[PDB]
Amino acid sequence: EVTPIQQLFLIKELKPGIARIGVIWDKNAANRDEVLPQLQRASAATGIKVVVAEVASLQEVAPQFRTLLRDHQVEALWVLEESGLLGQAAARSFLIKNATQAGMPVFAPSETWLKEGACVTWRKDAEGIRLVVNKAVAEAMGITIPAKYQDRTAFLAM
Repeated sequence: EVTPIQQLFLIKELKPGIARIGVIWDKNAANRDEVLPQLQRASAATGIKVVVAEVASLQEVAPQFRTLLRDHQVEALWVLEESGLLGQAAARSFLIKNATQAGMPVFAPSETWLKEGACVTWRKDAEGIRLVVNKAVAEAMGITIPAKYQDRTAFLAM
């Protein structure tokens, strides 16, 4: 497990120039009292503003996504876990498509997301962080890989 702060430092290098990022958060997910504060500490540390929109049901995903875009001009979408709503095909399909159509890469918690068009995910192993990337979408979006991961980046077989 890669910490939220570590994720956002990765994001800072992966998407050059990013200033504002949007999170869609499942109101039924565990660890809210841990994670949501960590996101605002990570915002301050990284220089990237993090705006969180919370959803409880699939019906709320579209309206809350539109809010992130309208009220905030976020530059990327970041999803931290997928235990409930964010592990459903309908939510992934909506969020990926809508983010891409707005020019926003999607930073996701699993390869499942990459298969459907998200750009980057990560894992932590005994040698530290490694990256998994959707090659086609990452190339089109202009994603950059930090040099230290040059040998620690896999492209997902589609």
